[PDB]
Amino acid sequence: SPDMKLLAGASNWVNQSGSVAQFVFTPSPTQPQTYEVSGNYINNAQGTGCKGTPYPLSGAYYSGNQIISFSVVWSNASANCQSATGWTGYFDFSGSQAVLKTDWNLAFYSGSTPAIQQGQDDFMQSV
Amino acid sequence: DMKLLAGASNWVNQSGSVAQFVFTPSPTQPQTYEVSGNYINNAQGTGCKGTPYPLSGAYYSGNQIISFSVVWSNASANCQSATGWTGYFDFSGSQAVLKTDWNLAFYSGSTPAIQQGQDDFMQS
Repeated sequence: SPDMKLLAGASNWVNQSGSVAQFVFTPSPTQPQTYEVSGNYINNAQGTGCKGTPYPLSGAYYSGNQIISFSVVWSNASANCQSATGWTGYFDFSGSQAVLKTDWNLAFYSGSTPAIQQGQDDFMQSV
Repeated sequence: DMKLLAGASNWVNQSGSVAQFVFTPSPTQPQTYEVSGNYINNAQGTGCKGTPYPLSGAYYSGNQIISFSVVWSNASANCQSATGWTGYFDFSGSQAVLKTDWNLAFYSGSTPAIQQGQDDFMQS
């Protein structure tokens, strides 16, 4: 049932930086056990751009073993950081509080030089 | 960078995997497109090769940066896993190249794992 609670709602998840992802799931019309991920992400990581306002997220979720991959392009009405982040990982519902474990890639430019930075985010569910 | 949006092109990686991207303007994000289309996997040693899987993601047109994902579930095979690619199009050379880093989340029995790699796709 933690699994179906996720599918029915808009759930919130806070990572170690204080940033917050809100996820909504819609069944795929062609892929079984698969959901289109929508929702928004608020970046609260110090030392970064594009903080404090929601950015849409998009991606896909596999309900069979609760694996997700989602992305944000850092462009909205408030700020544009000319970049995108992709997260891929898995939910763990085995503890008393649910956790989403992810690896991420941030593609961006520094002047004319492109780069892709790697990192890891652990999100803990908000109630 | 315009050829890319035009409609349908094939982007082929070092193993012969093929990404077929479709773009539609984002409802709320400036200079951004929703990405859809299909991915045909051919990565050596991997499951779910040789059939189209839908992909989804987002593309930033200002400097041609993309992030997209595939869940490995369709009517032909289910590998109970998902891959996310993030990277940038380099239109320097006579050959355009999409340079990406990817993560694959999967289970081995009861143990979850996330594997990393890199894929370079060339426009066919």
